[PDB]
Amino acid sequence: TKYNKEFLLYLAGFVDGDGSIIAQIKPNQSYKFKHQLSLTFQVTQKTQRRWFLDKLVDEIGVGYVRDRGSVSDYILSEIKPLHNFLTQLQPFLKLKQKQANLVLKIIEQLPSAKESPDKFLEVCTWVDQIAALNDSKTRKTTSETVRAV
Amino acid sequence: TKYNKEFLLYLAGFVDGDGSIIAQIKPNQSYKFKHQLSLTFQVTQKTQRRWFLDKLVDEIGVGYVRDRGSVSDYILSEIKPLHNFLTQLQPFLKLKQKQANLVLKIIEQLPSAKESPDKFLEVCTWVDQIAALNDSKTRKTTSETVRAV
DNA sequence: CGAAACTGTCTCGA
DNA sequence: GACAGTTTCG
DNA sequence: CGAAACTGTCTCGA
DNA sequence: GACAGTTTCG
Ligand SMILES: [Ca+2]
Ligand SMILES: [Ca+2]
Ligand SMILES: [Ca+2]
Repeated sequence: TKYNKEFLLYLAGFVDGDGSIIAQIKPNQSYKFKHQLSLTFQVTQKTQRRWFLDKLVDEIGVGYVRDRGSVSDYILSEIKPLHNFLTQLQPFLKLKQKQANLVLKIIEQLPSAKESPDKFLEVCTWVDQIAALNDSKTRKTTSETVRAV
Repeated sequence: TKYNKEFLLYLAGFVDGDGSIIAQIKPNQSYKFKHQLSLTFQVTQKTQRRWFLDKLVDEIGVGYVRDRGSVSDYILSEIKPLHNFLTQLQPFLKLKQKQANLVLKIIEQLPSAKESPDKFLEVCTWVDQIAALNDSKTRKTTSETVRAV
């Protein structure tokens, strides 16, 4: 699905302000290298304005709204739809464009990263770069912690 | 000056996210009715990203960046430039469009409001409406304060 | 006096 | 805003 | 095992 | 984010 340009321009601005482009390395035993690579695009907002987030679900056509008390979040983690959405939002981002590029880069190498432990490690390096660009304050698992395999 | 539409669309999203459209009644004895009507359009951002706010100064062509430690703000209070700017931005706002329109209405009434204590009081009630629309939490001076006066 | 800059800060809403 | 830790399903 | 949902929370950056 | 209070200066 191809999004409206004016919608993407406005959303890019809103994302640069209240959105988050997240890449995580989740320790999980059921996964090959004992870790799951997780990529998330989200937009946070006061629950009293949940209608704005619900609107994103309709406009983007995928994802959902999570409720966490007085705050809610629009969340999109499905890989294929994420790649399609971010590819279209990337040209308009100003503060988080680098993060969007790294996420797209990661997505495009996910298949081949699920083979070589070295390849996976490299991709985890890209995840570190995203965290370094965001205002990260509580990160634990890094490519270093993953190197313990 | 006429701003570029694609810039206005992105900025409208950024503002709805991290900006603020503010109207205030400031008690000050050097003024006619003992209060100054103050209007402000601002965009807040971590000082590390001050370059983004500086760019806004260059783009908008007026206003300035204030520094308050780890946080900084783009600030536009000059009335004429503010009216011109909000007039062009308001069509693209989704969360703060009402506040922008009330500010525009206030500006247009300023000359006239500087005459009738009753008219100045009315304009002050429009200030109250803007505050009600914002996520106001520390407000003190309202139209009621002004009328006691 | 009045337009606008300068400075400070509560309470979240990211 | 930006994570963390855990569970569900084909 | 991998994709994706579900649920909680630190520390600000608005 | 959204105010409050102070000071400058034409
Ligand atoms: Ca922000
Ligand atoms: Ca924000
Ligand atoms: Ca916001």
